[PDB]
Amino acid sequence: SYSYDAPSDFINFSSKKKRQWALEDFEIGRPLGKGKFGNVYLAREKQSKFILALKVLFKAQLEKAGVEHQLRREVEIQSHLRHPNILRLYGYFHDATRVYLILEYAPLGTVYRELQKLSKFDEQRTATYITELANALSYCHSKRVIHRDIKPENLLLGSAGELKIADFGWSVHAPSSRRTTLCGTLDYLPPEMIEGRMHDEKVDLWSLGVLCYEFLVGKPPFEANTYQETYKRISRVEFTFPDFVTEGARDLISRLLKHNPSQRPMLREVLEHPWITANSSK
Ligand SMILES: Nc1ncnc2c1ncn2[C@@H]1O[C@H](COP(=O)(O)OP(=O)(O)NP(=O)(O)O)[C@@H](O)[C@H]1O
Ligand SMILES: [Cl-]
Ligand SMILES: [Cl-]
Ligand SMILES: [Mg+2]
Repeated sequence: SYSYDAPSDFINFSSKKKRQWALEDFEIGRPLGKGKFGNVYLAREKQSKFILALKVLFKAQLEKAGVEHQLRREVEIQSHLRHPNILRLYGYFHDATRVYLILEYAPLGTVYRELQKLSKFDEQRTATYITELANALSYCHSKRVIHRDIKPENLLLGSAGELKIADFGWSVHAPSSRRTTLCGTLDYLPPEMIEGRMHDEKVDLWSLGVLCYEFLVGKPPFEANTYQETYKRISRVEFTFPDFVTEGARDLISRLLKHNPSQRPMLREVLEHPWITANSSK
């Protein structure tokens, strides 16, 4: 069933067909990280010496959890996207045991690692990330695609330090049929998923507000000691700002963290926000 609506043809990374991708086309390097069902390796295409990232998923693990359909959604959606702030999925291929994803290589790693080293981000670095993320989110929503898994671990950094969305393992194409699945990461779950209501593209707006908070504070706003307490604080929208948070950021985060999904602003309003337009570098 590993036949996706996504490229699997060999790509000549030196110009501008018939042969398909194969593991013999790539030199493998150190692993960039471990995933849900397999590591992600730094790789190099042999003919062009082009550096990219190879995400390996073992077919045996995906069937124990029954996530073959979400992998189909991940590969088919991401491979048809073209945006500077979105990680490229050049193609895929598979053998008897594994499924391979030929991903764009982000040289500067994850935003998550930059946040661990700097503890918290300044306002300019935050506003620029939010602008780059909202731009890529607006491109996704223009194709009726909801990411539904916005978190620092899924935000990578390109050559110029620009932000690029990664990991579409929970994304979905919802043109009008609005979805129902409880999915994502705990601290970034929107209220409509915890309370069992049907959600739309406004869940990326909520996770954007949670992300802007953690960028400035260093901890997500609804962080708790258990899943039990985190569920309540997200449902109540129970969070407070430290004193060093400015009124401009205090306004944007509060606008994005509305319990009512319809009251959360549009991505254009986030891009035109006074706090953004004042501190964003892009
Ligand atoms: N193109 C890339 N460049 C550099 N590192 C990457 C790249 N793709 C993935 N990684 C690394 O792999 C990690 C995530 O891999 P992935 O297989 O998507 O995990 P996951 O199972 O989807 N869940 P999560 O690890 O939380 O994102 C990132 O945090 C990076 O450390
Ligand atoms: Cl800065
Ligand atoms: Cl506490
Ligand atoms: Mg994934």
